[PDB]
Amino acid sequence: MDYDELLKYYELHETIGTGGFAKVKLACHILTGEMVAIKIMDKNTLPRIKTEIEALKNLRHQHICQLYHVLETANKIFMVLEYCPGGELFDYIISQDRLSEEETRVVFRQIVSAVAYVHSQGYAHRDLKPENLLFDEYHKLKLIDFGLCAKSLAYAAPELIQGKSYLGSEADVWSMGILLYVLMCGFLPFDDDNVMALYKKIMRGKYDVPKWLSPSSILLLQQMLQVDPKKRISMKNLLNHPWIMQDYNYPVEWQSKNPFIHLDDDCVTELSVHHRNNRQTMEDLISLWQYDHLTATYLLLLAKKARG
Ligand SMILES: CN1CCN(c2ccc(-n3cc(-c4ccncc4OCC4CCNCC4)cn3)cc2)CC1
Repeated sequence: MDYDELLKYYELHETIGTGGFAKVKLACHILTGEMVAIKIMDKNTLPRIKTEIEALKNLRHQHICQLYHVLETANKIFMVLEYCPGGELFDYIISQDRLSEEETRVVFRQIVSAVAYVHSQGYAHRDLKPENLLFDEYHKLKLIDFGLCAKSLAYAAPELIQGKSYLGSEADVWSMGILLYVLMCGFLPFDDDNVMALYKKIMRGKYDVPKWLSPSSILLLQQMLQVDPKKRISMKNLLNHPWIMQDYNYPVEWQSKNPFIHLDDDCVTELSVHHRNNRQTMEDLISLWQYDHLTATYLLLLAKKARG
């Protein structure tokens, strides 16, 4: 009976192809009709799951794939998440071969927005890579997989691989430098079929600079891809970096537009018809954010309203 509780709230669709600790099944939320993605972990096949749940309960942002609902049985943990049908950024880059500087900037400012917010909340992602960024129905990016977060070798900073002490924020800035390179080049700056030769290339920090990269793109890459973590650009300076500001003229908006405090009156009203609470009781219950079916219903109604 591992799916009994889940089936009270969701109608299951197909399992999508994945690789790792979890299966991902598509589904729709019965009450709202909204599509969701459900990450399913078999308990006896645990810390990584608990770290991701704790982080996502505390993080809420326009560029972070939203946690709606956590369910647990003796054999499984279910995480109901924001539906991102546009696929991985990794597959998008390959489909385009490489992105122009302009399209890279569109995508990269969204990554900076999410990561700056994560650091502002006291976390470091630690596994930034294009497989961990999914496009939603509005072609906007959503950061996933917070299982390795703190309070993949090709993207790992030299100090992280070496098992040396490090600051999660500096490791994230390095990984963002690798991401920036892959967006504009369509291939990794450090790559090798042999793990030891890749390890050597990362520690050396030397990479090819293709002819299509602009001088400003090259300079930003130099500021992020510094082997010495103390020489890496800070997240604060990345927000208004000249390359980042080119064609925008305003720093990256990293602050969350998705609140914990403010509730949407229309969604509280819609939700209330399914319950037997007075309005104050209903708002107080939603404000507890237990990530139960109530949390899921409220956030999915907010997603439904946002579509217009
Ligand atoms: C017909 N057409 C097919 C594609 N389809 C769709 C695919 C995926 C998703 N989706 C997945 C997540 C998700 C969230 C958090 N952590 C991991 C996740 O997925 C990991 C997979 C691993 C393999 N590569 C894709 C991403 C959120 N939405 C939503 C919709 C829409 C309908």
